[PDB]
Amino acid sequence: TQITGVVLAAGRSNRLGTPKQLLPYRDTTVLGATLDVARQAGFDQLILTLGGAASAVRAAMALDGTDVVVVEDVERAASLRVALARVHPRATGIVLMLGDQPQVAPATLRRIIDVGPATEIMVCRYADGVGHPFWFSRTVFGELARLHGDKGVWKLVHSGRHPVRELAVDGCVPLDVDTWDDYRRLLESV
Repeated sequence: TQITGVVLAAGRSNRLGTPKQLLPYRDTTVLGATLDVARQAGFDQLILTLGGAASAVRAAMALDGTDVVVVEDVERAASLRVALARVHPRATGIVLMLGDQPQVAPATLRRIIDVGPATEIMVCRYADGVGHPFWFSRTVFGELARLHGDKGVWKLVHSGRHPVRELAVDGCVPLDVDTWDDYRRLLESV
């Protein structure tokens, strides 16, 4: 097998004032808990993208086993384009995860890994809409590499130009963690 996961962790933390990647969560950090889950899922390769907090994250975390990709501020796309350059040629696609969503269950990752490769694009259907993890087939890599500005991944998984398949998952769309109120809500869970 060659199963490749990408975890994007390049978001800026202007609203927080400290890297969201490094916020405490359980006994680890927000990003750490996401990487712990992903490592449980049985990926053969894991690619992590980092942004302006790369220095801070690199100096604070053990990133052994991860292919780490560092990008410079594009103002929000370039993280993914450069992550793809690291993908193993024998991978038939990527599972895409966000670094600030540590609440995704490993069993949801094993499901998308199992059935995802028979789709061009797969998203998860939660009770309250569409969310990560996504699957993208290698046939969409070129398109992913051409994303820019507002024409990003989110808009792509909503396009009728590709056959986007859905995986039904119990629960709610993972909490994105950009504000302090988002973090508080995350800590108030489980």
